[PDB]
Amino acid sequence: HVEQTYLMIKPDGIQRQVVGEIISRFEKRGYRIAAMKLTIATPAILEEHYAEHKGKPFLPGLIEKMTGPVLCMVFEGVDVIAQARKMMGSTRPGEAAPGTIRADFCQQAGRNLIHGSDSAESAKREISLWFKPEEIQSYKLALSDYIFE
Amino acid sequence: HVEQTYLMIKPDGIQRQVVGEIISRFEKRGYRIAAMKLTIATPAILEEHYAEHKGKPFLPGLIEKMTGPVLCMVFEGVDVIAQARKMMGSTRPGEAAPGTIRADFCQQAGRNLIHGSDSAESAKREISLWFKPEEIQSYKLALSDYIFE
Amino acid sequence: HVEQTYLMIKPDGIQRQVVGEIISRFEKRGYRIAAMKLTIATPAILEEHYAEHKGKPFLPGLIEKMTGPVLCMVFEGVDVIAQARKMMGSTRPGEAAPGTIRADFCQQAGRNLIHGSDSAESAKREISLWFKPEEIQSYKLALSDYIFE
Ligand SMILES: Nc1ccn([C@@H]2O[C@H](COP(=O)(O)OP(=O)(O)OP(=O)(O)O)[C@@H](O)[C@H]2O)c(=O)n1
Ligand SMILES: Nc1ccn([C@@H]2O[C@H](COP(=O)(O)OP(=O)(O)O)[C@@H](O)[C@H]2O)c(=O)n1
Ligand SMILES: [Mg+2]
Ligand SMILES: [Mg+2]
Repeated sequence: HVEQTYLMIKPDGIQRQVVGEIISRFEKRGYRIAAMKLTIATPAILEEHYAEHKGKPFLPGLIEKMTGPVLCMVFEGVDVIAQARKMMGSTRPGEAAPGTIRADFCQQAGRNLIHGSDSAESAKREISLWFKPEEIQSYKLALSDYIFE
Repeated sequence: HVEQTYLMIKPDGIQRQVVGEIISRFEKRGYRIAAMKLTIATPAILEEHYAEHKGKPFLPGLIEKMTGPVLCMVFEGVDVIAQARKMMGSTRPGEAAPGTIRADFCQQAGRNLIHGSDSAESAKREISLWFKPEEIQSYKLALSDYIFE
Repeated sequence: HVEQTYLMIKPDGIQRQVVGEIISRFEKRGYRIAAMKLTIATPAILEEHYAEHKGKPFLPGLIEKMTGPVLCMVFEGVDVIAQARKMMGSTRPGEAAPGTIRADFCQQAGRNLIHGSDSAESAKREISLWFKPEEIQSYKLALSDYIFE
């Protein structure tokens, strides 16, 4: 039984030119790319993405940091919502475990490279916000017999 | 004092073509390759390898998954039995620490890439099962003065 | 607010020819190279570097192991003194977390590849011991807007 999570490379990931390295970390576990699109995030869409934080003092600067090119992605795998969170590491890179993306690449929470859904409910909401259903692709990985038990 | 451990790349490591990457992780610590052999594991040898699991319900499916090409290896180093276990990570890749082999490459326990001896006694037994003494090679690493205190 | 830490690649890092790999790990987080110098450490400077172990029985052998080529470095970043220590891992490689330099490269404390300052006071002292002020270079990373919040 597999699930799907929303992962988004933030403008710092694009500008630091580590997009390929990020994708490779998820491919390495046999996670399937179900969707992928480069766009430029805008305030209206970011207000919806960060709807839980409406009105909080840090939101305007957060939206400013996130207004830029992003790579929208959907990855599929066993327990991938929780596992992708573990792979990204703590929101604050200084607290993230060695071997995680944020510990290996970043310094501060406001520039922490990547977003991933924090729950099944958020994954559904975020995939619906950033992708059209046309953009989610169904296919099977040829190495499935050696990835899944 | 160094010791020797038995490490075996399972059929998923062969088929996903990550043999070299696995070997590089152990070489990176200055662990010495003392033996190495590609073979195809068969039910009779796997029954002996997994003798501790005799009679258990999951053993038939385990033998099925393991029937395939494997790379038998012996690595030598300080505390290498316990250290190789640490580097492999938890049996369940989803529970394994970031930076370990199973966390970095895998999703499920039944396809977790690699076996390693879990004790001095099992290392002795496993090395003897898969290798004849004439297959174990003794030489000294040229960088020993910079690896060992 | 950034700080500076003293990091030194020990003779084993030079001789095992992993200098570039070590530097890349710190560059990967957006830490700035503020100083760098290859030298051959002398007992005189090492006795001051290790002044805290004066009178201990292991000090003569520690100085012996360190009398050799070293790469002196200063890196700058947010919380970089503590973060660089986390990236290095525990003094004993066997106790270090996977994904740290010592766990990924080393076996024993006496050959643990790299030194890093352990506190603000020790960083200030160590930078002054190994570098003249004219050797510390001030410049801004072009990617600063995408590294710092
Ligand atoms: N409930 C179980 C028990 C075992 N296994 C499989 O059987 C192997 C051996 O189980 P065990 O010896 O308990 O785990 P490890 O020591 O991690 O395995 P290995 O000896 O292969 O390193 C596991 O690695 C896993 O592939 C499984 O899929 N489900
Ligand atoms: N018990 C010890 C303590 C230190 N050492 C060595 O001496 C160095 C300095 O010791 P330390 O306690 O200040 O540890 P670090 O801060 O260097 O990690 C270590 O990095 C090791 O090379 C050792 O080999 N055994
Ligand atoms: Mg076992
Ligand atoms: Mg110290």
